[PDB]
Amino acid sequence: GHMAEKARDSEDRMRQFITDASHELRTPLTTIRGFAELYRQGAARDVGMLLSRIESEASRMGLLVDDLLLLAKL
Amino acid sequence: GHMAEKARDSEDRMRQFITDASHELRTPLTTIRGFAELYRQGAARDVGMLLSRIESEASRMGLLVDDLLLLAKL
Ligand SMILES: [K+]
Repeated sequence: GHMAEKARDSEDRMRQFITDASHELRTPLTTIRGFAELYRQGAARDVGMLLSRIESEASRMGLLVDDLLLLAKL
Repeated sequence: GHMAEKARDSEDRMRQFITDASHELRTPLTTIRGFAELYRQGAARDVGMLLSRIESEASRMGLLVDDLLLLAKL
């Protein structure tokens, strides 16, 4: 009945979140990897921009991870 | 009733799963972030080593994330 429905709706919504989050974490991770490669190969300049980009991507990932943790507690 | 109880149990395991999985991502992330802050503070002598660790943690998270993506389907 209705309580089973709410719990199920809640589980389904969480499952989708984890899907979307995981897809969205994949993108920063590929960015870090790709940029790191280019830099190692000598194809780029300003290592401070590489590290600033890594800092940015990591901060974004932090917020995604924390969103999941908080969702779990709501 | 029975339906609600099974449904809640399934929902609470999903929440538990989401908490575990997210804490597991958090750990390599705090490394990447910490290492990038070291660099911004002027403290990095061997950036290649710093970058290597960063790459290693990113690849580790990459695998965690790919596995989460598959588990969210089960
Ligand atoms: K499941």
